[PDB]
Amino acid sequence: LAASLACAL
Repeated sequence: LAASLACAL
């Protein structure tokens, strides 16, 4: 989940 947020942004 953490990585997904950073990736999306």
